[PDB]
Amino acid sequence: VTRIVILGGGPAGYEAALVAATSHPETTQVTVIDCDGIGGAAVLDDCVPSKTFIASTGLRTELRRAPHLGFHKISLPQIHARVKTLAAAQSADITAQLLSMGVQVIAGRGELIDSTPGLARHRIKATAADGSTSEHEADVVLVATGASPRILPSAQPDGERILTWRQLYDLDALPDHLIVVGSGVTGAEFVDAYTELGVPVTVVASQDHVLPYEDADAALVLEESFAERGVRLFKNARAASVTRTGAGVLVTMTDGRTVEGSHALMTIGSVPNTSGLGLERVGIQLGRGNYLTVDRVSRTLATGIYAAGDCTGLLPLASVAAMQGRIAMYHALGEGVSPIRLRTVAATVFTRPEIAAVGVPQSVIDAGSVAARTIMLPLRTNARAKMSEMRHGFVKIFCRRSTGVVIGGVVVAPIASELILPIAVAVQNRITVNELAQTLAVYPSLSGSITEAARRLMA
Amino acid sequence: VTRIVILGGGPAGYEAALVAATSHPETTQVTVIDCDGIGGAAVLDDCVPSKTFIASTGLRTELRRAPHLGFHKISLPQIHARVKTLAAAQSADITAQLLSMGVQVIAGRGELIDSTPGLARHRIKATAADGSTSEHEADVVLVATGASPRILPSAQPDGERILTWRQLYDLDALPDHLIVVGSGVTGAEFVDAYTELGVPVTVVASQDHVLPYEDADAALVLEESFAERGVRLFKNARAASVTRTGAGVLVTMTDGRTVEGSHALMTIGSVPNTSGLGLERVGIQLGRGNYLTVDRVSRTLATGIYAAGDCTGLLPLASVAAMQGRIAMYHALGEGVSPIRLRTVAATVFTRPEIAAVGVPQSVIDAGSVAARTIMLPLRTNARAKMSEMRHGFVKIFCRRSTGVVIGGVVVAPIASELILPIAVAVQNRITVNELAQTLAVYPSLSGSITEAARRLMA
Amino acid sequence: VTRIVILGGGPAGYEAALVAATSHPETTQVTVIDCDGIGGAAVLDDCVPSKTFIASTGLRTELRRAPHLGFHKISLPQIHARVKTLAAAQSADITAQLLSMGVQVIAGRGELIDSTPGLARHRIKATAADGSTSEHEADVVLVATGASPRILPSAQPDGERILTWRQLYDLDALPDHLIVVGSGVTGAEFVDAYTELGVPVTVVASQDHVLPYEDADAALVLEESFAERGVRLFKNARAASVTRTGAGVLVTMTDGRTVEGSHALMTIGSVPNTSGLGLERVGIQLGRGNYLTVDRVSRTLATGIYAAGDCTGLLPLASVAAMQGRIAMYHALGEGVSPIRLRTVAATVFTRPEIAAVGVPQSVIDAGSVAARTIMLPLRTNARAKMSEMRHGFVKIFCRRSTGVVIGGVVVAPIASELILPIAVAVQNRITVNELAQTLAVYPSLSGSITEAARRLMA
Amino acid sequence: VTRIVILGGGPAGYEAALVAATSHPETTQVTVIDCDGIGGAAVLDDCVPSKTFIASTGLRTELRRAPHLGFHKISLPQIHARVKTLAAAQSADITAQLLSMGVQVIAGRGELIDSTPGLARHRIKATAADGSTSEHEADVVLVATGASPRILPSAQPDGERILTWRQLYDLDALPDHLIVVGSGVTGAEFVDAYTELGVPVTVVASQDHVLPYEDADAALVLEESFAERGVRLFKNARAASVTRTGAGVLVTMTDGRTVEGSHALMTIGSVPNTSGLGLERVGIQLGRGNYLTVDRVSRTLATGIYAAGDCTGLLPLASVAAMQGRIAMYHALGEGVSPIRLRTVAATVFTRPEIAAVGVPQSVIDAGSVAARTIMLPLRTNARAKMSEMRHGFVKIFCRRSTGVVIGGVVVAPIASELILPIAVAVQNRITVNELAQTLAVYPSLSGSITEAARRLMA
Ligand SMILES: Cc1cc2nc3c(=O)[nH]c(=O)nc-3n(C[C@H](O)[C@H](O)[C@H](O)COP(=O)(O)OP(=O)(O)OC[C@H]3O[C@@H](n4cnc5c(N)ncnc54)[C@H](O)[C@@H]3O)c2cc1C
Ligand SMILES: Cc1cc2nc3c(=O)[nH]c(=O)nc-3n(C[C@H](O)[C@H](O)[C@H](O)COP(=O)(O)OP(=O)(O)OC[C@H]3O[C@@H](n4cnc5c(N)ncnc54)[C@H](O)[C@@H]3O)c2cc1C
Ligand SMILES: Cc1cc2nc3c(=O)[nH]c(=O)nc-3n(C[C@H](O)[C@H](O)[C@H](O)COP(=O)(O)OP(=O)(O)OC[C@H]3O[C@@H](n4cnc5c(N)ncnc54)[C@H](O)[C@@H]3O)c2cc1C
Ligand SMILES: Cc1cc2nc3c(=O)[nH]c(=O)nc-3n(C[C@H](O)[C@H](O)[C@H](O)COP(=O)(O)OP(=O)(O)OC[C@H]3O[C@@H](n4cnc5c(N)ncnc54)[C@H](O)[C@@H]3O)c2cc1C
Repeated sequence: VTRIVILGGGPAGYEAALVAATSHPETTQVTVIDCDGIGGAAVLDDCVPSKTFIASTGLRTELRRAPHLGFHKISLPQIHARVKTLAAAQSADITAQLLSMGVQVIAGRGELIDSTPGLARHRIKATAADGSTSEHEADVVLVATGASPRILPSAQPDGERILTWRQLYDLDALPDHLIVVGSGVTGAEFVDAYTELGVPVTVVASQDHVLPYEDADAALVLEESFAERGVRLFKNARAASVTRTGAGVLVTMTDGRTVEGSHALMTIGSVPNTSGLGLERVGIQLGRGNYLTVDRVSRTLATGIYAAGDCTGLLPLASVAAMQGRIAMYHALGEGVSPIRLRTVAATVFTRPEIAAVGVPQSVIDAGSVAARTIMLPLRTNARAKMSEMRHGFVKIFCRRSTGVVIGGVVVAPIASELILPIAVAVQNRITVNELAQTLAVYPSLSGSITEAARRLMA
Repeated sequence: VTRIVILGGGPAGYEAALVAATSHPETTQVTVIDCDGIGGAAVLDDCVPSKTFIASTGLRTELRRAPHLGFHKISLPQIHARVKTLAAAQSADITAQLLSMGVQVIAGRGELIDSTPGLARHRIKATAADGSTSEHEADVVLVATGASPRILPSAQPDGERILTWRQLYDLDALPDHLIVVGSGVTGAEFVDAYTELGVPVTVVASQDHVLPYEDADAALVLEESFAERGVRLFKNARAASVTRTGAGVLVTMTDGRTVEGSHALMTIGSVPNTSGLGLERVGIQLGRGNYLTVDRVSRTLATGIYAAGDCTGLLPLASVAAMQGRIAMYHALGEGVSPIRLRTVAATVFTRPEIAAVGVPQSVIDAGSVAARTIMLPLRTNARAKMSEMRHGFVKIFCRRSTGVVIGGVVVAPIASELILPIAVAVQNRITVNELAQTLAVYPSLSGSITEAARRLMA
Repeated sequence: VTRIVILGGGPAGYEAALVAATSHPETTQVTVIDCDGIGGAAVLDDCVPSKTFIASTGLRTELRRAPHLGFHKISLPQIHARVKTLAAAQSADITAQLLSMGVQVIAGRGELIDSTPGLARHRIKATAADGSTSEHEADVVLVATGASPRILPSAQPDGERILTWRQLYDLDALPDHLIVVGSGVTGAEFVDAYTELGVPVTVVASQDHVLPYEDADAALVLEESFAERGVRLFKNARAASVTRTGAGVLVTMTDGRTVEGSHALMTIGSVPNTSGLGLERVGIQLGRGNYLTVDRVSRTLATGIYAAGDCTGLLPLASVAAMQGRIAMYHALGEGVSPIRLRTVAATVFTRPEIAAVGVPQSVIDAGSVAARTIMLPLRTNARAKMSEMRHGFVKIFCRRSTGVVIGGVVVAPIASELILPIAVAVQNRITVNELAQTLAVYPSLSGSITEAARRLMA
Repeated sequence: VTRIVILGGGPAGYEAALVAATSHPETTQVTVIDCDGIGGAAVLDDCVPSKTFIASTGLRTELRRAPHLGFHKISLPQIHARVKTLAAAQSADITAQLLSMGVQVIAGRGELIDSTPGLARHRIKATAADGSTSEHEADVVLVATGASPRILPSAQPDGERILTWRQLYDLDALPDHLIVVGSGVTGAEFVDAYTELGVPVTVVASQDHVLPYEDADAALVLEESFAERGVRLFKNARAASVTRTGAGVLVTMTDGRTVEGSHALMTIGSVPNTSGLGLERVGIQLGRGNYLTVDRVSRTLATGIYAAGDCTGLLPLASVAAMQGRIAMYHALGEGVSPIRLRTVAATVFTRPEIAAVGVPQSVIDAGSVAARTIMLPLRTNARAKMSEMRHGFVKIFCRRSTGVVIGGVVVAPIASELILPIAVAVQNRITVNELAQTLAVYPSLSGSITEAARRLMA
């Protein structure tokens, strides 16, 4: 009976407990210790709440679009009910899954409490919201505590007017004029969301683009998308402060530059939740930025102790958190282990249209660092695209020059988040464009355009 | 120079020409003799249009689902106008590609006119609608004439009340009571589409279900669905005839009972367009079903002569027709060749929800004929599904017992036609559930469930 | 810096160190504490020497086969001198590599001396033959102590007449009548070697054959061979004792009958060198057979503590010992890890001819447990074989029923130990008979038969 | 019943008939028509006779080598008996194989006799040595007639003193001083063979090396080998003439340069046997040099007619002849077809030691045309090498930089012809050095050095 105690039940923590319970039923004993809610911030506060929200926003799009398709009060509070609700329901499903796999699930905060630094088998005191405490022996420990919203002391949030992304679903009415500070992917997604609801938005970006995408082609597509929809924009701006004004907020840059609005949404980074964990008791020193630096097999510098997800700093994606957790267990439980390769991550930006990519960026290729052949197929010639009235979406594919091995791709379409999977497995399993061009994809489908992109790179 | 002449311009033909002219610009001369216009019936008549029609129908589905989301006349002629219009563009895009790729398109009906029956190089005649005629030499000949609606002489279509699916978009008003004769995928799809436009439907099915379907679990999802939305069906009945009554239509079936609707949609099958082609002049004799029996490498029993598409009877899907023309060009132009394997074909029924499958059916695994592990993962626990308010979708993945190689998969969800692709890649490339499980699919998406599906199959 | 201390320097150890120091020059400090000298018994005692001895024997085989080819004193002491001499060089080459790679080699016997039993970092003590002693800290510990000859107290080896295989090269003359006790691979090999030097041999086998062997067809090839060359055997008998007579030796077996030779070679098994290591100080308790039970990832039940080689009892082949040390370094240094699969191990018996096998035995396929296709291709039709005057060699390849993936192979020929490799690659990498069949092996060679073997399995 | 008639039964012809008969038993009818003897020149005159001969030569090597290994009249005619004999026996085995597979086997010369040029089904008149004739209908035709020794009109052979490689086995006594004209692989092999028998040899090379190997390393190994064994050498020499002298031969260069000897062995090229075939009757024009130019799928410019082996000019190796034939049938019979890639050919030079290589040459890599990592492992540190007293053999391996995919290798050892297979399948099936380093090769073996070469390239 090897004991596995996991601090945090978000995706790094939960998907880890799931691999441990499933693969080793009678050999192991898995204990998740989470303070805020199974599914973590991923499910109850950030990722699932933003996507649910964005998803809801869509409707207004397809409504203003029905008359030409032959078919002749937007109440914020209920949209929000759906958000808090679906989020809670996700969390409920996951809590169930864990329980039905023998996973012990405790509500409370965790902390290493090792009597001394060189112990092989560790100890974790779990303190409940119910005041009560409980200690647990652990052969394996996985620190999976996530991150919290970084906060600028010149822009301290309220929940009223200066808001972090978690406070949004607490607003009554749509804002009169939303000011998003911070460009970057999540700042972008909200600019697009609030834009679809009819809310005036002004972005305060660092560089030139409301969102600078490593793939130029797609980035330009969203830029046009934004101008054409009224997004206002401050290029090369750093919020010096965000004070509360008479009726709204006053955002002032470091240039002297200013912009007023009814609300300010702080879309800065996040910070690893890595304090008060006891890491000291076990000899661990947080690396730069306070992340718990981990290796390719998810392990910390102390023995038997693993770390995963946002608290480790690798990549702020729940998918990468899940795999790090999944990996830390395959390693500790003696199974095959394949380190996570940053270039096999599928990442998507949920704007309209979605941008998803996996593999070697086109820049890198256009710099001779990586030889490869490339193709960009415009989705307009595709009949499914046509039925979904897609106008500037395309599929890009990048393969090695000599072998035809798929090494990246970019997709800009309404469901790029799903169309990317196929290219990801190709990159992840050295599949050739020849092999890909061979798969009999469904007609009329957007994915048949993936199949031809590759068919065209054959050589 | 090798002379390629293709009879017929739908997926089989036009995309055999595409491969021909694209990979061998200077060693070939490709001529496509098609009578109805590039894209063939798949694009101009059957496939592209029904999917268009069904996509428009979709809007209604959503729309009145506005309240759950915080929000809150049907003009058939403009839907139809969009149906012809879009069809026309899909056809124009393809013609332009063939044309700029240097393919010689000849609008007309072509036929073989060989002197004796045993020659290497063939001779084809194109007859224009102008009565005019040109003759053409052919080193390689590709018969891609497709199929046509089957017709019951006791229920001859009439364009107004007795309708084939090609005729539906000629109506200027929704039927009062639609009677659909024939259970199958294409009757299933329209019953679903019309039920969504609010039309009453009565099916006269030959089988047990409106949509008989290989995978039981999918079948049920749809059976329960038509039944709730109130679709009426007479199981195991065939229409003895379809007469025209006062203002409606009288359907009479072989058992004597009768039903009455405003219109009757004949949804039987189709017939191969293989007559009057001069296949006699070259020694071929139409096989069972009047089909131009073909190879696994797309060739007929006569040398230099290939066929592909519905006119061969392999499978009536356009995706299969395209690979058949594609593989016939590959075999005739000395390139690498891989025969089509029926169990790699991915196929979807376009209902709401969609149903797609690939590889070994669960039927077989359960009979003991194939040694495999199987899993059925509901989609409702998936956050993305929760967002698209899916409660009955699911992912089924099947795999080899020992090796874990993916051999089949079934997907029932709103975009199954897209998500099936990754599975096909796995099937067509013997990818392993382990291999699939390491792919960092995106979160949150329904495709993440596909990687969990295989993750759990790991052994 | 992570401190690696390896107890024992044979394939398990020295080649765990090699991997250690070669891939992580600056993050590690590798110390190898070995008492007999780098290369261990595999190189200095058992493996390398018998193969050397057998290779010398080979010359005689050939030589008097001079007439068929147009052509046409045995000095045991110089053969033996070549046996020690070559052994010595193999050991010197390895020491030099370890040494220049910066590995700290310490000649001595090492043991665990941990204070309490539950620590992360361990402590080892090396005792020199000088009585001297040094102590060493160990983050990672690798127990690679190998095995020693089993000894029957009623037939204690004496160096002169009662011999273990380690002692054979101490004789200055060929035995008059060699009695070999114990049927097994290592008795089989020596019976063959001595029969070739012209020595009379009488085997007291516990089993049915001198060389009991998994694959029937191979077994026979050798049974017929020993029988023709006149090897004498008492089947199913165990030696009750081995006494020393006048000038020879009296072997008495449990049934009462007796045999008389000049010498007795005890060919029983060996015993794991797992005593006096201080495994108690760390919580381990020797498993069944006094073996240091290990993982599939080479780790013991104590953290930081790994084992590999004969002392674990996985498989007594040096090739298996080396992968065990190799995989223990990979798991401890956070690299990619793939557990050893027993059915990928390739193993050969060094008789004349050689016999090598890999993967599923034909035994199993024939029982119905594994669903496979099999073929046995004699080698005599192969031109190369005709040249090396082989009349009973053959190649057996086994493959998955549906997929055609290679899952086993057996090769009986003069260099089977080399030709088995390609098959192992196929087994270990799920290569397909189709995939193998396209490899342009060389003509003429016996390996061309391997590609035909799979070619015929194609389906 | 598709009819397949093959002109020539060497490896191109025979291995083709074997694939056709085996895969299509009741669908086909296979007819080989060969004039000289099944196995063709490959078996009855060139390749198998030279290897058998070389093999025989070895003995003298290992005899002069026995005294230090502890063991204290070379009649040419019998060595030759073995040669003619084994060659005839090979031929006998193959004739049997064909017969037992339903293949019809006719002795006689073949000729196309097509009534006219555009026939789909061809005709072949077979003329017997027995004067008699016979005609055969053919749906598929495979021209596989091999090549003949090119002959210099200034150096017309005798069979006495000026000899082609086929006349050698007709000599009574070993030559007094053999003069080989022509460097290149086969000229080399004979220099090595006659050298091992004690025969003085003088080579007349074009460039600087008795044999210029694309792999410098190995070439230098043979060069040293030759100087150290007495091979005399004329650098940059072209035989102007080879006249018969008083007692022997007088070879005079174009420089004015001369050298006398007892015999002259003409090792120039060979010429395709492509005359009198009727190729005219079917419209085929021989390409340059009179080769029957074929494509990647083994087909000629006439339909239904395939060509393979030496008569086509691709590569003068029986292995490449076999695959071309094997491929021409897979293509005609509608099976999967994979064109032959010149860079997946394993070629070996049978000298002592053998040189075998497959893949990208090291030159090409050392010219940045191909990025790759490389390694050269000297075989001296290997224990099996040591037992075979190998002194300058090594294993080279070349993998892509980014993926670790094996792309070539060179082996210089006593059985390089067999050790190369494993590297060939790796190159041919994109196997990674990681995968290769994972295969548990047999210890002590030469092939374990292949496994470490790759282990060392991991990254
Ligand atoms: C607005 C926004 C949108 C995003 N959208 C996406 C997206 O579309 N796709 C994607 O892949 N990623 C997305 N991300 C990123 C993704 O949310 C994170 O990568 C992922 O949440 C990190 O998961 P985790 O399991 O490491 O940590 P978390 O999910 O953040 O949770 C760790 C949990 O552990 C608990 N915890 C903390 N300290 C302790 C303690 N001492 N004891 C017990 N429990 C403790 C808490 O309850 C906490 O919820 C988004 C992020 C934001 C902010
Ligand atoms: C209602 C319906 C819905 C469908 N939905 C799907 C779907 O969702 N997905 C899918 O994959 N498949 C679908 N199919 C099937 C798919 O459309 C067919 O498999 C495909 O159309 C066949 O293509 P083809 O190129 O072989 O023939 P076709 O597309 O039928 O066209 C051959 C063309 O050649 C021409 N032609 C005929 N005779 C001659 C001649 N003598 N000379 C010159 N030209 C000639 C015609 O102009 C004709 O249009 C559907 C079918 C129907 C009936
Ligand atoms: C006659 C014979 C023939 C064989 N032929 C083959 C063959 O052809 N192929 C094959 O693959 N295998 C063969 N094997 C088996 C193979 O030799 C073993 O599998 C392999 O030797 C085991 O290697 P190891 O490194 O684990 O241990 P070893 O090679 O046995 O050595 C471990 C070493 O560690 C040392 N040691 C022991 N205790 C301590 C201690 N306390 N501190 C420090 N050092 C210690 C010793 O000096 C010893 O030499 C043969 C075996 C025998 C007996
Ligand atoms: C000295 C020497 C050594 C070699 N060593 C090797 C080696 O080690 N490895 C290797 O791979 N290659 C080697 N080769 C090359 C190899 O021999 C050739 O690649 C191979 O023989 C070609 O085979 P093929 O089947 O195309 O032709 P062939 O084997 O040459 O035979 C064609 C046959 O067809 C017959 N034929 C000709 N015309 C007609 C007709 N009209 N009708 C009927 N039959 C006809 C003849 O009987 C003839 O034998 C060597 C060559 C030489 C000269």
